[PDB]
Amino acid sequence: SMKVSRDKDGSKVTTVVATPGQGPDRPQEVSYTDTKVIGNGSFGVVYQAKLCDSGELVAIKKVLQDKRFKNRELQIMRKLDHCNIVRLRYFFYSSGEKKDEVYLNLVLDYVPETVYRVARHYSRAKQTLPVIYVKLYMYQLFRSLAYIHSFGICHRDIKPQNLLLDPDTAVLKLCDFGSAKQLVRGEPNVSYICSRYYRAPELIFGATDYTSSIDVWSAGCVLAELLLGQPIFPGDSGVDQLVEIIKVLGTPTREQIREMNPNYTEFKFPQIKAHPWTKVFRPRTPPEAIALCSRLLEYTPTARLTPLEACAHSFFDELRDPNVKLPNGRDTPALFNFTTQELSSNPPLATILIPPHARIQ
Amino acid sequence: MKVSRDKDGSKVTTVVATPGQGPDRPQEVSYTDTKVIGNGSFGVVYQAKLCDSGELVAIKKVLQDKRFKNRELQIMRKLDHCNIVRLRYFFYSSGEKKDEVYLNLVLDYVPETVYRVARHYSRAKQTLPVIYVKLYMYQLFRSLAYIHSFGICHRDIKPQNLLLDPDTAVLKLCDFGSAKQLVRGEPNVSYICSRYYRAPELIFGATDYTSSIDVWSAGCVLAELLLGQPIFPGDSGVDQLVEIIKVLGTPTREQIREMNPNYTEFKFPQIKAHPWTKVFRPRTPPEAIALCSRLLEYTPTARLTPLEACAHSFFDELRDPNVKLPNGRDTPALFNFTTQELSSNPPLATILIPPHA
Ligand SMILES: O=C(NCCCCN1CCN(c2cccc(Cl)c2Cl)CC1)n1c(=O)[nH]c2ccc(-c3cccnc3)cc21
Ligand SMILES: O=C(NCCCCN1CCN(c2cccc(Cl)c2Cl)CC1)n1c(=O)[nH]c2ccc(-c3cccnc3)cc21
Repeated sequence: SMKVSRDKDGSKVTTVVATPGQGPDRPQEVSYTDTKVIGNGSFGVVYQAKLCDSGELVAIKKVLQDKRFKNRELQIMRKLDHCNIVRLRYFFYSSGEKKDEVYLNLVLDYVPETVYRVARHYSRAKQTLPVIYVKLYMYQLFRSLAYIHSFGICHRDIKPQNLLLDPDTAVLKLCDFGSAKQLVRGEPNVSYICSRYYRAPELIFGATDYTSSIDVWSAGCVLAELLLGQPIFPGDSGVDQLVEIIKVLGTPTREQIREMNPNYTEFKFPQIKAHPWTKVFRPRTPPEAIALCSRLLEYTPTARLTPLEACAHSFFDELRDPNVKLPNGRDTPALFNFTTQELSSNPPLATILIPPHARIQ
Repeated sequence: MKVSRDKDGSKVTTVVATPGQGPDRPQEVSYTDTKVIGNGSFGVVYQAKLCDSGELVAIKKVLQDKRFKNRELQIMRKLDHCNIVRLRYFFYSSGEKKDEVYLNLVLDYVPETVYRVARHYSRAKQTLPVIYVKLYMYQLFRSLAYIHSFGICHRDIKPQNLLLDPDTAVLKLCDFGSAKQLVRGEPNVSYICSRYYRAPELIFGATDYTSSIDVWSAGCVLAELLLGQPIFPGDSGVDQLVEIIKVLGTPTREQIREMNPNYTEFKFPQIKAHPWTKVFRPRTPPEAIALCSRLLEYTPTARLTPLEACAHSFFDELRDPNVKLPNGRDTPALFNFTTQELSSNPPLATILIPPHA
């Protein structure tokens, strides 16, 4: 149930009773106004709303609630709490008119800009994002990936559209968990998740025994795109993307084929040697960034870096410099305030992750 | 290849090329005015003018694997159809050092494609006249009925692969880099076919699919020409399935077993079947809506064969003896069927070939 009303200046206000996203189930009286639609598609409509009291802007994801099972995104969103993940403030159920169908509303943090929109503005002006921002956005994504992977939850849809950016604070928050799912060894999963360009080779080969490493490949496809100004593995068909992968990574050996999809889909590829990774990017592309891309874009899924090992890479050493700042003057966002839940994949990696200056009493 | 010029400063290339059809008899062919008309993945496709007849030709220059012969070349030499681009000659050449051998496919030049025309009416916010939808869909179905008679599946039907001669209204199928003979028992890769036009069994990851995936891709083109935009869009396979469930409704458990028998272990929301007539514009012809409902079916076997599509009531205006092109010309070749074409259903010749043929 929701109560529609107006203010005393004629502005219209919706008042619902929602459950906090985290903490005890103590229902709340939330009132929002200025409801604009900010894009839809497949799952439903995502609105933007202004809270009546604090004046904060928020997003509302309105999807149709299956009366069978509870919504999977809601259950994963309620388990998460990370600074680089969009926060679920409240959630409530409602309807439209009749339909006799139940809609689930997800009240989440509003973030003005996305990685996809930032990378385009630079691409449309024939320019590249400053590397300091490439380091910051990739590191924060790798931090969020290490957090959800510690729960076995794979995002299964890492694309620049799903990475939100506050341009003032350079804070990146991973969003859209409608494709996320806990991956248990031995259980099969669908091979048609993840958007194009950023699908892992084992996903193109239709494997159902993939791990959380498919997020690492998609993250490497984001880093390579921000460095190249365009997608590194483009293509309309799965055949088209695999050609561009062999163009850079080289022809996968029969062992690398077995490690991706052991089914061996029975296809013979053209033999092309390994494109020297340095020749792929611009001249002044940092060498450590080229090294990180090759360590993330590997055929063998087990050979790719874990999200925690990616954060400790030498490419992010500048973000650990104690004098590092944003170009606009402010400090960097929280980068070293990990949790024990976060280091659980490799606690000894904290020696590199938290740098000498962050351990000062 | 012997590069040379003329006497007016034009530059002329002369190679020794084997005709695609007929017997192997390398010819001394010469062409000029070579321009790049697109590339991506396979290689660059050029355009040139034959030095004799002045005929425009398209040259597909891919790289040749020294192991196996090119599958696209062996398929090109077997095909000869009025609605398929013709491989006139083919020859090998290099490019600097590399030590790598390229294969050049001299194909017919056709100025327009279905994509460039359909993208354009949509930009002007107008729909393609149904007469051109009938002419283009029928010629595509005739080409699929031909290649399916040899068991060859195109596996990449999209408007960008449907060439168009705007004067003669002739449609020609091109790009067979994903073509392959589908034999029962042997599996096939599931990552062929472009987005928007992939069959449902392809997105589920099936390897036991048939040539009916071309019929689904054909149905996705017909619905696009009636709507003015892709009917099943989406950046992911999950997003494409949703747009399919919105239209076709939730597939039953028997339909899932016929698509991908593996059952990829997913639960989908239960949405009722969107009435097909409420998907298109109001004045959309009913026989076009009925034809779409018989092409975009979940179970691959329940989709119309490319021959049974040519006999549909939607194409009845094409068999009227007084039909003409909007520009005044006559309709191109539509009824000169061969025994190879009608092998999938010979009794369909009573409907396919009208009295005045
Ligand atoms: O996008 C946000 N801010 C950008 C300002 C509006 C301009 N955008 C342009 C880009 N666009 C977009 C991008 C990709 C897919 C889709 Cl379907 C859309 Cl519509 C969103 C609107 N979000 C925000 O501030 N909190 C959020 C919480 C959840 C989601 C989300 C995103 C995707 C799926 N599910 C939930 C998004 C936001
Ligand atoms: O394309 C043809 N004519 C249209 C020319 C101009 C019309 N537009 C011009 C621009 N173009 C374009 C733009 C960007 C990229 C690409 Cl790739 C393209 Cl095509 C779209 C059409 N072809 C023709 O006449 N005989 C052929 C034989 C084989 C093939 C072929 C093509 C690809 C793969 N395999 C076979 C193509 C033709």
